[PDB]
Amino acid sequence: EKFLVIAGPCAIESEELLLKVGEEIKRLSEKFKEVEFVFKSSFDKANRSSIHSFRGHGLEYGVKALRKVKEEFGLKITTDIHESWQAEPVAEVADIIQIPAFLCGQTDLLLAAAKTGRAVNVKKGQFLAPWDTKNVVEKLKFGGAKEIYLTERGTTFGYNNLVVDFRSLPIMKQWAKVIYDATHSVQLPGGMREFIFPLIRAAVAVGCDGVFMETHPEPEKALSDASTQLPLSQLEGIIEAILEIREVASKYYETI
Amino acid sequence: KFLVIAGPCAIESEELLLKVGEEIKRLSEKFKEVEFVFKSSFDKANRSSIHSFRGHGLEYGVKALRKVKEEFGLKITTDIHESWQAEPVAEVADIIQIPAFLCGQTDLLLAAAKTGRAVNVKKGQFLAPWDTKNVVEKLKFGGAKEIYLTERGTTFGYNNLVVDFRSLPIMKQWAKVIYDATHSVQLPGGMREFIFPLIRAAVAVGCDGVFMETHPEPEKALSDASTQLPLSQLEGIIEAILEIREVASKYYETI
Amino acid sequence: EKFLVIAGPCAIESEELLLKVGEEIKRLSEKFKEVEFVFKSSFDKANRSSIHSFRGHGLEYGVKALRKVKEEFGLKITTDIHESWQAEPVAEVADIIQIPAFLCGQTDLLLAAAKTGRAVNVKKGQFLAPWDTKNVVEKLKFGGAKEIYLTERGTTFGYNNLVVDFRSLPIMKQWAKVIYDATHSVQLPGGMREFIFPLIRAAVAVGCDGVFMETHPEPEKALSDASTQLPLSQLEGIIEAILEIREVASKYYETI
Amino acid sequence: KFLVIAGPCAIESEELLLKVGEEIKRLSEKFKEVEFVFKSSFDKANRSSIHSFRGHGLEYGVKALRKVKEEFGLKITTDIHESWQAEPVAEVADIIQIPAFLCGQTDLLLAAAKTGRAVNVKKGQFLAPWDTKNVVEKLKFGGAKEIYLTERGTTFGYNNLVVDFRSLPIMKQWAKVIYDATHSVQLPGGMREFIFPLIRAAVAVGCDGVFMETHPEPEKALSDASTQLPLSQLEGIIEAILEIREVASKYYETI
Repeated sequence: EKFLVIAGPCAIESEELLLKVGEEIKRLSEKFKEVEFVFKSSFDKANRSSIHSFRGHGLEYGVKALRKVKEEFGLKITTDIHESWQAEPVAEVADIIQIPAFLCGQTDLLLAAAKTGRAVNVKKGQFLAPWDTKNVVEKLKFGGAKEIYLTERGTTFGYNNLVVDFRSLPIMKQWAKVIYDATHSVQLPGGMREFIFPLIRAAVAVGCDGVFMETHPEPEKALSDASTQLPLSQLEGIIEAILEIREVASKYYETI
Repeated sequence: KFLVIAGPCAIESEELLLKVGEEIKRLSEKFKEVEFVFKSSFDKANRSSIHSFRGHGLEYGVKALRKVKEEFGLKITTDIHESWQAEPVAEVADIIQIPAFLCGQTDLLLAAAKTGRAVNVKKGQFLAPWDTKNVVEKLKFGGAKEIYLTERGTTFGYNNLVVDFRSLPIMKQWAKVIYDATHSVQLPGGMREFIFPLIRAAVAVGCDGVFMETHPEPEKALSDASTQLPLSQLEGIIEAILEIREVASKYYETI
Repeated sequence: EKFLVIAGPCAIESEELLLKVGEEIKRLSEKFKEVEFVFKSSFDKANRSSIHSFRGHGLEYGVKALRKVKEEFGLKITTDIHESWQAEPVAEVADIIQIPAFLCGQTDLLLAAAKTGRAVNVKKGQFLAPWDTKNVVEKLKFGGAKEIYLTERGTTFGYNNLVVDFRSLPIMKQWAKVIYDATHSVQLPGGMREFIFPLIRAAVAVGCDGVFMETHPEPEKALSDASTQLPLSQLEGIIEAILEIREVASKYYETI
Repeated sequence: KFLVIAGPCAIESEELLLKVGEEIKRLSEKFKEVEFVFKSSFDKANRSSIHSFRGHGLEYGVKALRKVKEEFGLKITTDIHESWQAEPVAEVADIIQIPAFLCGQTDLLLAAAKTGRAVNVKKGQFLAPWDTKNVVEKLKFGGAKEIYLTERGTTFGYNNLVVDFRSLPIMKQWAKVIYDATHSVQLPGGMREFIFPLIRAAVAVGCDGVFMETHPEPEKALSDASTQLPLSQLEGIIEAILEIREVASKYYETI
């Protein structure tokens, strides 16, 4: 089946940053035809640690910049919502509505995304056991969602640390397509780039339906997640590597 | 003075709220040195199941809480789930409660601070104690003056919460600290037998108040049935914590 | 019932250090008559992180120094063993044989301590659930132990950190007397003295049969656990405080 | 070359050891680029229950392992539990295994290094990856030259272990790394369904070898019955990890 690669700059810093990354993603979608690419960027970072950190340029501006990417590159789009009222306006450009990890249990937000008719990708909360994502999918189906994904992005392990329990991949696969978030899983809440690639190799060896990766032309200059965003020039190499590992491991993927 | 936040988990009906309100009123008259605050949720926004009880709406909820405040002269507190709810709730709530999962949502925090009311934030199960400093700053930026941080357990493996009591003195550096005796023992996705022992530890360590959900018949509760404390047991537990606090307070470390 | 206070310098740095601390403990046992004091110090630190750290002066020397304390002060003694063969020689002076946290599951070491006829205090492993200490007590009883204690000393919480889950006190009380280790519970594996006293207050409010505390004339000069050993001059204050908190909380201790 | 450590959890009888030995021998002839090491414990030193199976003794154990090495020409490895056992075990064991709970016992480590044999240390469930640096130094001080560190899960709440694969590249800085596919999925105080998937992750990430307990009829095993892999499945799993490793090795980060 077609492997999903969700990629893009963490935050919509400007419409220009988006087209730059979008252009590279467009080029890669032309080379890796067996992959379905989806462009990602948040119009708002609603839970920065500090009140003084970069949040974004607002929903209107964000949706508009995202639409320019879809327009100019024919790329599918995904962005995250933070309150119920945002679902409708965001569904106009987003092919996949993303539900933030901390909000993965908010019934209204889930129901709001589901009735738009768009696909829904839920980031698994850092506090959530894999088996408890079952009711999250149930709520979405109840609300009308026909295409659902669950994203593994790490679990709380002591203070300011996250661990990836790969047993979660086959468990969540029982009720939804599973995505591995290579970026947020190595971040230290309140991260280490050196572990992005090895953990991503683990994900595809185990088996998943896609990977999620934040990438930026110059990570050290990003306004959010500068430590874990992948340099844009490395994207191609990472993708080719996971497709190769996926191919050789695939005959061994267990059936749910 | 020492804070005691209590009431039924969910606003199952204003009838229930008045019955519980009556007892809290009685205790408030008996324990004059304690500030009692009546709590109850107009909406359970993240029940595990889509088929579970959520409530009767914000409007019906704000009305029931208004009845309790009017009928008994008790202060009020309830939790909000999206920014637009702050203002209408502020009409009745003396203290606006920020849910544990939403303790990092900047807009929700700012909306609560803007109402001018007091704000009590439930520490996320994913949050380190020292990281609540930033939460408090968001509220200050937003204009809040009376800020509380509530300890309610930390993710410990799957389906389990542990209470790291080191958090009490750590958070006290920037806000008044409340200990949630109800939710700290519940198993996510709890054992009532541990509620009282951990409450004792909380006052022995030192905190500015205690939060406890109580119900006339916990067994019949539409939410947190396993952990809500039977109304009849509330008095003895309050007397016990005041006595322990009276003796232990002599050793509370300076802020 | 009589409350137990196990105290002493972490390691037997010299026979002189022992008599100095022992003298203070003797004085306190005369004031706090409702308390049963037990003198503690290890003749060997068998698991220091570094091969270059202080281990001790050997078993013979250690037992000899401990015996001098019992002799000179009429104090009960406790020290920990690390291999089965040490049980017999150590039982000659030790009233309570301590089993190290990492070895709490070693059947032979438990059996070796049990057949000496002495009391046995097992430190609960950092990896052990409270309910699983039941079989630890079963093994000891099987081996002949009539007086058993289980010591709470923290649980692994992420990396280099320990948390105290006070629910363990009433759980372990179902099958043994429970001791709270005020020292090792705040240490950071591979600690914070500022949390020793507050957590100890929590322990007695919850309810336990005793407390364990490492103390030294000058902590900053100790050869082991210099960060968490309690200054000897503070011992009296801590003890008086926990006895007061214990008294006021006692009527509320639940029955097992 | 790639290391594959395998055999029955406990030495239930030398008969069992020879039956498993025969298959490992066969696989060793089939996978020439793989160094196979036969493992089995002469004593289960920390069974939860006093009434469980421990074994038939060190002497009977060392003898059975000697038979396997003689009869099949396979290298040997078994674990020690107290210092005095190192020397007698070293007679037969090419690699001395240090138990997870005992990875910090200095005397046990030194006794193992002194025998001149290779030493494989199971990383304690309580140990951080970076803290194995000191373990390796103790062994070097003691004169060991061939040192291995085995990843076998980390305490995650109660009765659960999680595998933090970041540990593989971290430990590789000071020793050869082995991944224990059997114990990493067992629930302390496990699910076989996760053994193969995690093994795949281990080779995709990069390690110097894999450790796997296998038994002719896991169901009838006197130890780790829930997690020992049926002998018949061993071949397919080895072929699978060699294939994955062949492709993935191109991306292994430099030490």
